[PDB]
Amino acid sequence: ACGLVASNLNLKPGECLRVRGEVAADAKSFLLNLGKDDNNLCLHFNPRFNAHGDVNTIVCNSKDAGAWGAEQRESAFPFQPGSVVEVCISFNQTDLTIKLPDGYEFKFPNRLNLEAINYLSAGGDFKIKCVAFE
Amino acid sequence: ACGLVASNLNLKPGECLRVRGEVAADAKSFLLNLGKDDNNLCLHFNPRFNAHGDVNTIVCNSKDAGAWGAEQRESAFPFQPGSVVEVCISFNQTDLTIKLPDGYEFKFPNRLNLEAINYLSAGGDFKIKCVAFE
Ligand SMILES: CC(=O)N[C@@H]1[C@@H](O)[C@H](O[C@@H]2O[C@H](CO[C@H]3O[C@H](CO)[C@@H](O)[C@H](O)[C@@H]3O[C@@H]3O[C@H](CO)[C@@H](O[C@@H]4O[C@H](CO)[C@H](O)[C@H](O)[C@H]4O)[C@H](O)[C@H]3NC(C)=O)[C@@H](O)[C@H](O[C@H]3O[C@H](CO)[C@@H](O)[C@H](O)[C@@H]3O[C@@H]3O[C@H](CO)[C@@H](O[C@@H]4O[C@H](CO)[C@H](O)[C@H](O)[C@H]4O)[C@H](O)[C@H]3NC(C)=O)[C@@H]2O)[C@@H](CO)O[C@H]1O
Repeated sequence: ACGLVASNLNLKPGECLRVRGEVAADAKSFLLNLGKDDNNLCLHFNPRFNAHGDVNTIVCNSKDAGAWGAEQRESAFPFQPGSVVEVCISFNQTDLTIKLPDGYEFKFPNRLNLEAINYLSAGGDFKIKCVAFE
Repeated sequence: ACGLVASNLNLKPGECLRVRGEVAADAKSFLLNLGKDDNNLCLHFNPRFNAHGDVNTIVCNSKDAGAWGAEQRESAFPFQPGSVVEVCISFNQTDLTIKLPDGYEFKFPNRLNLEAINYLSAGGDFKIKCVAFE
């Protein structure tokens, strides 16, 4: 990943992840990956401003052994190019719970059945300024 | 013990790296390694509480191709076992500056003449709570 890569995390259920970054003034999409490794992701958080045929929509997906899963699209989109953004991801057993800047909160099933998150990578037109564990 | 291993950081001169975390209640010692990789560190910040022939003394050192270098010690030790501490690290072509929790601030020569810091690694009796770029 050509963005931050944090490994050996050992994040456990009941633990929260807070990621604050800065959206590029000319963003077309950015992402946050989480899981065991780049090929086994419990969550691929991809807000596409305008990329891969999407406009102002969030695409969530999983990846099991390199194979992408069935996408889950969200319409809530409180993101603007050129601004500082903060998302928060809660790890639970059966699913994850994502909280956007506007207060919206949604879920993504823990399809892989992970009981600990070890990998995290940032990508796209977005630069991380703070990663906090809690 | 080994915690978060952050790769792909792109810390440039003048940019501040701020780490906040918790020291174990019975901490022998804890460390922070920054550099290009595990065998090429420009700063091995290692506050020793009671270990390696050291008591309440901060030990810093570089590490080129695995070979350690001349150690350097600091008598200032604002670390209380079992507490959330924080340090800041910025650099220039001649040396790094480490700011401790009580305002104390010292330097360590940039022996490797690094142009950017792409690696970070926590270790010891230290649980990282937050990593910020400023
Ligand atoms: C009387 C008295 O106590 N006087 C003290 C001195 O003892 C004291 O010196 C320190 O002593 C330490 C203990 O040495 C013994 O233990 C180690 C293992 O822990 C053994 O390896 C070593 O051989 C010693 O063994 C002991 O030998 C004696 C003699 O044989 C035995 O006693 C005899 O026993 C028989 C019965 O069998 C009989 O009774 C005899 O009468 C009796 O004499 C004893 O039993 C035996 N014990 C054991 C368990 O075997 C030393 O460890 C310490 O050494 C460090 O400091 C000196 C300088 O002060 C250095 O020269 C030395 O190389 C070493 O440096 C440290 O190296 C490490 C690793 O390289 C560094 O750590 C690394 O740092 C990196 C960052 O830079 C990374 O962080 C990395 O992770 C990390 O690992 C470390 O920073 C270095 N530190 C320094 C300062 O350089 C020292 O000699 C002194 C000082 O306290 O005070 C006197 O008053």
